[PDB]
Amino acid sequence: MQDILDFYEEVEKTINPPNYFEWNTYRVFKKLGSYKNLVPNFKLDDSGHPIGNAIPGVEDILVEYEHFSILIECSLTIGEKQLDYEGDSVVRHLQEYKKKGIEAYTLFLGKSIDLSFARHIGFNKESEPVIPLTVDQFKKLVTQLKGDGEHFNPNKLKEILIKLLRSDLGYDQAEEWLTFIEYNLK
Repeated sequence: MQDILDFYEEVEKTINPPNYFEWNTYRVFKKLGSYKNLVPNFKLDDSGHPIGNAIPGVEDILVEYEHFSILIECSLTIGEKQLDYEGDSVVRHLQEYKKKGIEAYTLFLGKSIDLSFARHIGFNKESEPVIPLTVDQFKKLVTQLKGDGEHFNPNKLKEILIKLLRSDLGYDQAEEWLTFIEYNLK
């Protein structure tokens, strides 16, 4: 697992960083295990390298656990372009999945979380819960989960995502929300 986490620092030097970023994130969830289904929305070439070829309109990665699902959306885009490029598709994918009636969260993974994007995805935390993490926060989360040899319990991950969601905070409390996530993780 530490190998996968360290590889995030090499993603930007690959031939197609976006493809390797989503792939590396899939490797984390595959290694954590304990899922019923894990669906990467991209393909591998014959050397096992990610090569994109995503289906339009579908989340980057879906992991279905027994009692809930996580849609994982990965982007190397920063600043207001993060909102412009990802805001609508992140929310739309979750809305679509939630039509199934299954408890689900989106984990959005970026290098840095833009405040306008956070305001957008914080609009409806009841029906469209999205938890934004930076790569550094996500690494901390994985290491806290696995570094001491604890079995991976998806239900513990669900509890953590609900805590980090801060459903008590409305969209216009984005500064406080992102501070809370950082403070809890880092």
